[PDB]
Amino acid sequence: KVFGRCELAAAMKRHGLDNYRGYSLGNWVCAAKFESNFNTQATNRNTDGSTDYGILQINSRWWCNDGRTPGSRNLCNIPCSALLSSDITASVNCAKKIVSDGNGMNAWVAWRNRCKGTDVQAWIRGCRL
Ligand SMILES: [Cl-]
Ligand SMILES: [Cl-]
Ligand code: NA
Ligand code: NA
Repeated sequence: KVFGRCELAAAMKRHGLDNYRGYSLGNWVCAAKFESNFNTQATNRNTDGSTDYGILQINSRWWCNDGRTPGSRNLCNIPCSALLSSDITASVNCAKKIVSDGNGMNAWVAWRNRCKGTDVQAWIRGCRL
């Protein structure tokens, strides 16, 4: 599923991400835009052999099991394919674990490089929330 901007903001809000660990909703929407272009089915392979999955591009070296990343942890205890569902629940629950691990949203390279320090509230402007 490819979400609309306000549709995803609403779904993320209902799943408890607004101000989760101090990150306002616009941060999460901005990160999803530049990680996946709002497409739950997005995958990208990394140089080290791991793969990134879903709307928030969660990596198989640490967070999910895809059966082909040797020596990986499955810290969210989920198959990586579950992160590609039109239902974002599994991506949201795993992202909450990631953002709590010490580095905040800096774990998402596109957030650091394209969202951090910008007017992220613009990503939810106009939405009925
Ligand atoms: Cl915001
Ligand atoms: Cl980047
Ligand atoms: Na929308
Ligand atoms: Na893994």
